[PDB]
Amino acid sequence: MAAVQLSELRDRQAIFETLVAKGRELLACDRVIVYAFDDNYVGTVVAESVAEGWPQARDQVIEDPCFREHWVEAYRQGRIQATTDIFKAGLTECHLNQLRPLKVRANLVVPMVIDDQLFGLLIAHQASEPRQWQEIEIDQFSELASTGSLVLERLHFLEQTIASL
Ligand SMILES: *[C@@H](C)C1=C(C)C(=O)N[C@@H]1Cc1[nH]c(/C=C2N=C(/C=C3\NC(=O)C(CC)=C3C)C(C)=C\2CCC(=O)O)c(CCC(=O)O)c1C
Repeated sequence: MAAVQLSELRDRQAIFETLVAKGRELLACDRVIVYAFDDNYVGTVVAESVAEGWPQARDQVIEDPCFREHWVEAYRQGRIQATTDIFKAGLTECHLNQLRPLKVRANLVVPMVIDDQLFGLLIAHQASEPRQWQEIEIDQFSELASTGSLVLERLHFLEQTIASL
């Protein structure tokens, strides 16, 4: 017994909705969202997860590509970014304006690459208060993101190869 629905589980969103599901439990934060950079430098709305009391940010499509200047390369090397508060970052520039609405008081990012390529990044925002990430929590969370590459690598290839069939 495992519910036919479970066996028929093959939705691309399922595998994605899961990662974030664990992230919340793993990081033990208050809010978490998944975003990637498609061929438009736009934060792809992979999956959005917001704890009770907070609205769904999925209604907000990351307009800021951040592609400008150096940045993508930062993750291309597996750089770790931990900002207790994006408020003390890039002042006098576009940030709080687009970050205030989401009520994101904490910003944590971890690089996720596939076959030496940039796919996306997992972010965890605490809407209740800014928390200092734990050395172990960062590594564990980074592992969760790296895992997605394992699946994507298989599907991304198999899915594409299938069409070439
Ligand atoms: C303002 C939007 C802007 C313009 C215009 C521009 O040309 N550059 C600058 C973009 C920018 N933003 C940061 C800092 C951060 N970026 C992220 C990641 C995101 N971009 C998004 O659109 C979203 C969706 C919510 C995210 C999550 C984050 C988390 C930060 C802050 C944390 C940190 O890195 O400390 C920068 C970096 C500043 C620099 O120039 O070095 C730039 C250029």
